[PDB]
Amino acid sequence: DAICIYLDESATWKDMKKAMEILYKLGVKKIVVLFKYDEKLIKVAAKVLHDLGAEEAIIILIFDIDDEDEFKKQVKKALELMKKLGVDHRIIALRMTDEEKFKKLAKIAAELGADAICIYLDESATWKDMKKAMEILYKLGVKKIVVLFKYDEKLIKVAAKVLHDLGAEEAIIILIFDIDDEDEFKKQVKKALELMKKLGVDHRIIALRMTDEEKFKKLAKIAAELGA
Repeated sequence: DAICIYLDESATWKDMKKAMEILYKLGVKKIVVLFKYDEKLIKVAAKVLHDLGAEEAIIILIFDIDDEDEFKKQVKKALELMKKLGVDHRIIALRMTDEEKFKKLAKIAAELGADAICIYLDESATWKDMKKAMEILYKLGVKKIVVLFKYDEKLIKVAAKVLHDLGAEEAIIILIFDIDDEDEFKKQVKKALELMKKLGVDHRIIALRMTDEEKFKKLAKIAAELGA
């Protein structure tokens, strides 16, 4: 499928731009980018994607706001900027935590015009939290459910079963991998893709942390040759 660039929070916008050109060069049509809401990062992603001309790209914005009106405030500002910039596919990522908190926040993002909603599970999340989050998004009637987590075989099988149970045909799984150990990275990515294809996950994205240009190019090559 596609490849998502995850910005290392120690990465800069020049790091981001270089990761995008590398994927373009490798022949990746769907270049997805993932970061915590950042006005400057949104503007750079939009210009680079326009320069490359891959209007089949996606910006995924991570929000982590306690406050409910600060959330609406920021999600509105984010979506309107992305609208100015002609970003056709904008997704708002929400971490799970409180069940009621998750529902009101997803509702707010859906109201403001978020194209899809993404479930971002942090390492404090269980598979039971994931299932509940997915059921809440389905109940709300959101079009495309997206789930984003660190590579985990249980979470993959659970996610695949819940989507099949809800009938969520448009849903997407995005997996984040550790990168320091390149051998393990190759093994885990290989395994992830095989297992997701056995379970009929049709829309799966491999996410790569952007660190060093030399490192990123290695990982992206590996992921592409394996089938991402």
